Amino acid sequence: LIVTQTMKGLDIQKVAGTWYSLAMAASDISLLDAQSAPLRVYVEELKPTPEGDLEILLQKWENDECAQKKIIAEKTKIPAVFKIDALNENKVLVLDTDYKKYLLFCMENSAEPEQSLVCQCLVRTPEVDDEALEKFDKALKALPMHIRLSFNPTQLEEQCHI
Amino acid sequence: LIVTQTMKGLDIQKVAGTWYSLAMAASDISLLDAQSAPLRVYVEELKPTPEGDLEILLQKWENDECAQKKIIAEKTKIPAVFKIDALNENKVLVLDTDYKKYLLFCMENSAEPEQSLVCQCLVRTPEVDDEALEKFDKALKALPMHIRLSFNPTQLEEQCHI
Repeated sequence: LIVTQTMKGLDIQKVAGTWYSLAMAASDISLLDAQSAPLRVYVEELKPTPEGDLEILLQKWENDECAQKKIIAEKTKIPAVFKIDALNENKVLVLDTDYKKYLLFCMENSAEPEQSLVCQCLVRTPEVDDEALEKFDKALKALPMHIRLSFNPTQLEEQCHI
Repeated sequence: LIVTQTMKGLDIQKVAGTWYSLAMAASDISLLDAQSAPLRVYVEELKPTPEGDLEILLQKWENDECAQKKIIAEKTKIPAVFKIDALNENKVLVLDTDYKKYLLFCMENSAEPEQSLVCQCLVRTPEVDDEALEKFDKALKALPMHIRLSFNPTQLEEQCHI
């Protein structure tokens, strides 16, 4: 119940396609700190399933290489809230999106919401969106964030943001 | 170009005493992304000299312990800019301060200012000052920062902030 503003009326079909992890933030520094930190993941593809779930394709830097991971976000009552079981998290929350430009989401472990909160700013094109970053920074002030990372367009197009 | 509004009319004698590194930001992630990162330093005390220079007592995680380091900032013709050469930096810029609550400063290598820029938000007491942090983020809006770190009161009182 830390993250309160979830997008009421999210249409999961319109978020399908390619995305880029433009910026990310977390409540615990060490979970996002290093290149191989456990919550340092880069979203590639969001693909809703026929069952109404959401498949999240992301890359993660593991053992001196960029590894491909897939994680199923299963629907719940709340349209913008999904349940998962990867990265020691169990919930995906969509804060806001306009589908065409940007999407803001957070991940949480409901058992330890203050230490597991990690949020990201996704963008449709591999460029910096000042309007997406501003909406991203505005959502973070209400959240207990202690680390913020930003990436340039060149890194958005490299494997694991180089 | 990057650091614009260095402070006007700074009295270096009034910044004396203990400080705590409440938040920090760097232009490249790798400059701060770890405790052993080259620009991950925690200011403990500012000690102005009779010559008008500024001496910096800080902590740095070196060879598996929190080491004591000390930086003499030589005065220049402009009051809010000092010359150093430690941590591979050569310039200290005081952006703004109210002397008895907060102080914002940046360090740079003048040869490569965008590859070496690190800024910090210092506070007098080991407590979160959202109003000092807001001035810090406000001064950072003009800067090409890609990593931002902030710390809680318990971390402010520990060696190397954990």
